Amino acid sequence: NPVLETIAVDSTGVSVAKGQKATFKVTLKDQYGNKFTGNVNVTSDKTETATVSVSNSGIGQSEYTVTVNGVAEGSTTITIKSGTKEVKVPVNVVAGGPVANYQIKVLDDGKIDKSATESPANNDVQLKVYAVDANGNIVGDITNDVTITSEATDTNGVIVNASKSTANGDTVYVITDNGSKKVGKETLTVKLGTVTLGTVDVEVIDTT
Ligand SMILES: [Ca+2]
Ligand SMILES: [Ca+2]
Ligand SMILES: [Ca+2]
Repeated sequence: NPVLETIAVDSTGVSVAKGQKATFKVTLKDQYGNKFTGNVNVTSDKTETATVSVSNSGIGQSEYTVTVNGVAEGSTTITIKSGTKEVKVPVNVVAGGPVANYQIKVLDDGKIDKSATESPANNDVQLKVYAVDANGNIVGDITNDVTITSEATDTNGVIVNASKSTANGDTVYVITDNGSKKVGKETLTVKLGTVTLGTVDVEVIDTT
């Protein structure tokens, strides 16, 4: 019978400037490598350095997003625990250097399900764009500063809307279906004014 075996994580360590936040994903797995539903606790072992929170208040799922807030320069660890299992994830909070490059981050699964009845509902993609210094530290969230667009004229039957959603000083770019007739990839272009920063492909699926 399946038991929790691994608290899988998509980060080997968080690197963030003071005053910035960064995210990573947890996936609970059984001994066979399949998803396992269980609850999780997240704790910072030095809250004066960094604080931490977890999506869905850490209940009822096999996948969670952990958010780390850089409070003051220093190093610490995030401990993620479920039952007898734990993972300690390194955290480094730095002053932060000048911007070296950008990361286009997909917060969800990167998919929009144009089915009328999927459960759980899966009707968007959520994007952030980060500024990153030469050492790989997140030094800014520039999601509000960028413009994200798809092709002006549809050429593949996949049609999406992209809209900035801003509250309490935090911006997410939210992608939704806009009358897609087909499934497939749609290329989004990310620009800072007239400068192209990169592209990201979102996917429309249909699980009906
Ligand atoms: Ca999605
Ligand atoms: Ca749907
Ligand atoms: Ca299209």
